[PDB]
Amino acid sequence: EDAPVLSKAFVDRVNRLNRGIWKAKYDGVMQNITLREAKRLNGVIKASILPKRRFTEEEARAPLPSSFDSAEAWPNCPTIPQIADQSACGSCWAVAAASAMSDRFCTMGGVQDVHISAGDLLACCSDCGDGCNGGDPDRAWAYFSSTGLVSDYCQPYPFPHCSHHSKSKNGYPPCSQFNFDTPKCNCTCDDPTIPVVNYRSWTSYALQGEDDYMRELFFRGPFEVAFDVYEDFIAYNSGVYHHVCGQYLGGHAVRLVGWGTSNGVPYWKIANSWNTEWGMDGYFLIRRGSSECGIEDGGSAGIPLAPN
Ligand SMILES: *[C@@H]1O[C@H](CO)[C@@H](O[C@@H]2O[C@H](CO)[C@@H](O[C@@H]3O[C@H](CO)[C@@H](O)[C@H](O)[C@@H]3O)[C@H](O)[C@H]2NC(C)=O)[C@H](O)[C@H]1NC(C)=O
Ligand SMILES: *[C@@H]1O[C@H](CO)[C@@H](O[C@@H]2O[C@H](CO)[C@@H](O)[C@H](O)[C@H]2NC(C)=O)[C@H](O)[C@H]1NC(C)=O
Repeated sequence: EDAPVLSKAFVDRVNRLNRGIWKAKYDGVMQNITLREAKRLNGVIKASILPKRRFTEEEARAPLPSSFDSAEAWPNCPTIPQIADQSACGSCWAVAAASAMSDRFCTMGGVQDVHISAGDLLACCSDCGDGCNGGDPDRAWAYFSSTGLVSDYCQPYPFPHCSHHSKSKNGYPPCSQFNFDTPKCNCTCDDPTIPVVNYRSWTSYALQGEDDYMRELFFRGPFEVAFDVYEDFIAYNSGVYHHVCGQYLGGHAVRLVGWGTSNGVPYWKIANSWNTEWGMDGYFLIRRGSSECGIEDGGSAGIPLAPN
């Protein structure tokens, strides 16, 4: 449990079972992560309480391109290419939700650059689950509708950037010296001289399957998906992931941003929440079409309401 997840032996058998479609790395940023540390990162816990997306006749007939990138589609939205760090907490369900909400304020909500507070969601939605011990993406978006959230400016994410590297390029403190509990729920801003601006959605819905994902992304931008994390994913470095090896570590929520083809392999482009040192500058590609690790089973999304 305090034993390391990864080994040269493990990674070498992954690089041979995956046939070179993707690349795993032993001596990368997660070389020393413990089973306990890797499990904590995967905080999705709990058919759907949200109605299924209904596309209009016009949405349904759009001929979707062979490849798509949200940052390229909305180049005046600076939150889309930013990468989150959940830190040493099982908060992915809240961090992925808040990231896509920020993005959607720019693609739909008439607001170029607001960061919705992951920390507010994590601490104040007890409906959603148990904070840093995990929660439900679906209920995160229902809370954004029913109650609303404050910005990052009002309540900064309480947990600092940390590295699994013992000597980090960005100089962050090691994640090994940290084990955080659910923060206190606050009504006003951390700095009491900053006034509270409340942000709310008017509707929340669910996406299921490949067509739902591409069509929703194309019209309205990034949203929250979840998948099963296996030990081999922790060592991911490049290319299009598919599970070949290792035990289940839990469910993990991420932000979907695009799709494409790499040498005949169809993929999703995804923003993880483990900072820019991990994977492809914080992104990974995963196989598209076969619900790889269940990634196509359930997305969560909503439409933000323009302020004043
Ligand atoms: C809601 O309000 C409280 C503040 O009343 C926030 O909790 C506080 O979070 C800070 C981190 O910004 C904690 O400070 C840290 O303390 C540890 C040692 O205890 C130390 O390693 C660091 O140097 C750091 O200063 C603070 O202890 C904690 N206080 C209490 C009373 O809980 C909370 O994070 C806010 N909620 C949200 C969603 O932001
Ligand atoms: C994982 O931990 C090991 C040590 O426990 C790291 O390897 C050492 O790195 C230190 C500097 O931090 C150097 O003194 C040595 O070159 C290494 N020693 C041994 C025994 O290998 C390793 O780099 C850590 N990995 C990461 C990516 O942080």
